[PDB]
Amino acid sequence: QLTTESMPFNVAEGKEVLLLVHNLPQQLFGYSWYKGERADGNRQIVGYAIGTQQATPGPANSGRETIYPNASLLIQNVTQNDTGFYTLQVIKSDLVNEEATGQFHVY
Amino acid sequence: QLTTESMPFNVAEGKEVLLLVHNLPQQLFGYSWYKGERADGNRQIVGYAIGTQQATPGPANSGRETIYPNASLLIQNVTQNDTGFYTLQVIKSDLVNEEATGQFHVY
Ligand code: NI
Repeated sequence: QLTTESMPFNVAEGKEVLLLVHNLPQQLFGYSWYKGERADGNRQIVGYAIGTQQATPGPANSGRETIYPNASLLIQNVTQNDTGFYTLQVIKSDLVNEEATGQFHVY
Repeated sequence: QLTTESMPFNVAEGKEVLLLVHNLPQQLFGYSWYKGERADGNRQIVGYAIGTQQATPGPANSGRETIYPNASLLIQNVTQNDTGFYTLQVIKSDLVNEEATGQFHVY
């Protein structure tokens, strides 16, 4: 069952958090992470295509995010404006896609 | 900008609606249609793979839906329950995606 987890859940301003991804299904084109609680293009952070290991930023990219081959997202030098929810969308090769929403709190 | 237009917007019960698609982006991998206002997997009608030309039903498929290679969706035998919003997500090859949401009303 596709989920995320925030490491740590409570993040000091300036510090870092890892959004870790469990249970990626088989046969993927790629990954798409978003800010907020849904897949929304205006709030896309990064697109990652797995056969080419190419990452492409979206409208919400700050420059402080790093996406990994297993879908995990590290954000560095966390700001109060990074607080709350994020969404991962996993794109399957039949286009029947899966989403996972997680969150952390900046203090 | 990606848009959809319902043809016709106003549908008699038991008739047909074509959700047309304007301004597809470049270099894409496939399409995803959903019931409602968001790209939620649990409300996915259909995923269409442009590469292979293959449509896979999602969970919200009723057997009345037909997707065309240009992303337009046909809903046949419409009921009073179908009035509302429908969302396409177009999955691009750099996985940085776009959505557009339209609607129809059944009398
Ligand atoms: Ni009415």
